[PDB]
Amino acid sequence: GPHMATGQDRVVALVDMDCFFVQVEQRQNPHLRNKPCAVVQYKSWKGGGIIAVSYEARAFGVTRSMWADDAKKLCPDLLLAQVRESRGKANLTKYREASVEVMEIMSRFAVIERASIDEAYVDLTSAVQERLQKLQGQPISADLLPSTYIEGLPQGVQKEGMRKQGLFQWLDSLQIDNLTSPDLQLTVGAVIVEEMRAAIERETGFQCSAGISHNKVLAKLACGLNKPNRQTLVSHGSVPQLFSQMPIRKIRSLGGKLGASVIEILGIEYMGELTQFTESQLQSHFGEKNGSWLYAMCRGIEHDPVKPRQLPKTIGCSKNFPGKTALATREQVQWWLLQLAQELEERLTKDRNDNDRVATQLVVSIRVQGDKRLSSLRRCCALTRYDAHKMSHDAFTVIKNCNTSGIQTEWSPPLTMLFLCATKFSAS
DNA sequence: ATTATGACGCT
DNA sequence: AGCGTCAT
Ligand SMILES: Nc1ncnc2c1ncn2[C@H]1C[C@H](O)[C@@H](CO[P@](O)(=S)OP(=O)(O)OP(=O)(O)O)O1
Ligand SMILES: [Ca+2]
Ligand SMILES: [Mn+2]
Repeated sequence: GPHMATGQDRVVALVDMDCFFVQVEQRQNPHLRNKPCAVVQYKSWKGGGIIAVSYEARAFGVTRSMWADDAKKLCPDLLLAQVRESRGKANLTKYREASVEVMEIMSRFAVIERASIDEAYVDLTSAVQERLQKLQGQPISADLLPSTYIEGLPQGVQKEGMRKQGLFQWLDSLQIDNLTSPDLQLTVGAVIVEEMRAAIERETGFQCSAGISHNKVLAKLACGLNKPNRQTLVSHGSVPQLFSQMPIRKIRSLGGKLGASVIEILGIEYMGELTQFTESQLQSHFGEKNGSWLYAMCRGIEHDPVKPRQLPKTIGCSKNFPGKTALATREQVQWWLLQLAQELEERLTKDRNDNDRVATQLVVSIRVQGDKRLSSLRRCCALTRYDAHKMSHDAFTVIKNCNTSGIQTEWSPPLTMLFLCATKFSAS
């Protein structure tokens, strides 16, 4: 009882942009606003591959990883914006720069952890404490939470009507005398996230969703519950009902083989069902670390910190060469290594000026035709100068005798992927 | 021919 | 180090 940790020590949010690359293109081109539209990479093969989809277009069944020609079968009036191509490859700079706009605004409110190009975790624990005793124990008005859902409420017929009804039940039950009530802390966190999201939209034009809970996994889960342009508070008390029908694969890190093994080995389907195993039972099947993590996580408890990191730790350039485009000659491999290295140099040089740091290691990865995996081979060398010709020459030297062909001018087996990655940054 | 990334774990 | 997993 008195000694049972409940994982209610922190207030953590996750802010995730709505259909991010699409909003970037819609800001630039007003003709795309409020339309079914998608962002596509390349064009010659099946109209290009879709990587982002507006909510209007999702209503027609358009999804990521769909060919545009196929999306057009579902949505004939679908509008498209193409990813920039430079040096023969897709170039994501516009979206990385739009990401920085958003991350810099979020950083004004609290320290953030960049979790992807379009989302960040926020540790709001300290900000909440400050706002709380600036409030003098004043009640929190529904007006301060105009886009907030309280997961699990109302309990005991507009969609907005349901939202407000749930919010009212929550606020009516809130205890404001205690400055250490976890539920109150989450509520103040939600107030701050409304402010953050309003600042993002005002200053960039971009809308986003957010989750507010006591840890990163619940905040991420919460965020997705009421997308787009809304935020969701998942309280500790909401967890048993929420998890009672929550497929295991929906929890971050359980979407792959581990999650499948939990389902298989234990013969369960939902996150809540994990509570019926001992910590040692879970460790026996899934390992010491995973076992302890699952034991806590199915009770809504997780301790992974919000890391103070706003900038990516690596800067990489990659390109696939599928089917008959697979690289089969030396000069082909060399030319594409150079294209990659030139984009990498551009990004590295910018990074050095912006962020006062230098990469020290170059990682070279390839895939060969007929191979199992994402990467067939990974090798490193020293990154001593931001020079594309040197980096491409060094990458070639490193992947040199992967070529099994006796013919030296020819390359076999053909390469279906090249990847250059700058790593191991040092302050400068 | 589901591409371009990017973080972290294992040994 | 080099490979694997999982995520966006
Ligand atoms: N698998 C993959 N390949 C290439 N690019 C991706 C992929 N997944 C996501 N992205 C890009 C393009 C997205 O706009 C952006 C953010 O991804 P997410 O958050 S999964 O989806 P969004 O497009 O922002 O819609 P949503 O968050 O509102 O559901 O990253
Ligand atoms: Ca998003
Ligand atoms: Mn995202």
